[PDB]
Amino acid sequence: ADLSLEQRVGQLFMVGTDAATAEQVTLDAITASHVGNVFLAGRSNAGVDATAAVVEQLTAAVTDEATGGVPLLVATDQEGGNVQVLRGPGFSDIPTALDQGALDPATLQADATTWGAELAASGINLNLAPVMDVVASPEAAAANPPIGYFHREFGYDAETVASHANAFSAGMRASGVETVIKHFPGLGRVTENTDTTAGVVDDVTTADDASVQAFAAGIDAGAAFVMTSTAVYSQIDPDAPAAFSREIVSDLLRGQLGFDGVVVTDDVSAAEQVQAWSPADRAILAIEAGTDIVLVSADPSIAAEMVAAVVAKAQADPDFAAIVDDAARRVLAAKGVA
Repeated sequence: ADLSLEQRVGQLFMVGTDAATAEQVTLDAITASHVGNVFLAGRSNAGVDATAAVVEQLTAAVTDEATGGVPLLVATDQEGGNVQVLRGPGFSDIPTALDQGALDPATLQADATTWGAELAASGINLNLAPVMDVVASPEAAAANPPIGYFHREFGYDAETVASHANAFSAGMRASGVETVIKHFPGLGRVTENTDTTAGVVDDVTTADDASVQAFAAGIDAGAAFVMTSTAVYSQIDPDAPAAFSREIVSDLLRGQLGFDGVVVTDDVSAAEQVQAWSPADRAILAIEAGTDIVLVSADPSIAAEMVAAVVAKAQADPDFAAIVDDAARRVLAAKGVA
């Protein structure tokens, strides 16, 4: 499969649709903008069959003209507990990751195999989970708005987090669903939420942090996708949101930690932390940092103009074009495509 420039850029985006409807904006993003991946957003109670029917409409938009026949990555947020997009008939009520952390990894892996089978039956093949963020301690947990507050952490040290998230990943893969470990280099220690607040700075997480050790164990155990944080990490790179940091994404994650797979941004569409940048610059900066998939979930209406901006810069700028081409190659390889 030899994709056009437009189609290769299209592979570097993941555009949201509401979990209960194949939204026209998403369908257009695939057909007119060649977007190659989708994400089911919100909280749906419709159940497995209704979700499969949504996904079927989305995958029906893959054509040779749309994506060169390349199939969609179809993702959702199925962590469990406070973050379970897909619920209802045929779906388990998945416990919080914190509860999952109290299970023998063997038991968690078995339960995650079940959870994965439900995802796969509804047409999902990528889970944006497990969370491998490490929260400092159970007493500090409530003070951490994205992870701790919501019980999305598996535990409070690298070993516990590693053994449970890797168990979760293993069961997920055993049912045909790849995982995305998140959020590198670790979101368990910020005191504000990047969704709703800007200028979020983590002042304690270093490259030696337990969370970075957790991610390493995720990568060593075979992780194929990693999602990056948009927080600013004072002790690693204070000059940019992590997702836009060449140093964090390429030198630390790909270089030091040796990750060869696909790097996914946290949602950059509506998260307050990155609204200071135009949608076009969010995409461009992510990609230049070493990102392979720009997540545009909450507000899919801006996907079209981001795609166009990334195409136009590839046409004008040979260094960025070469970066784009490497990214598309990781994405096609994760999809098993030549």
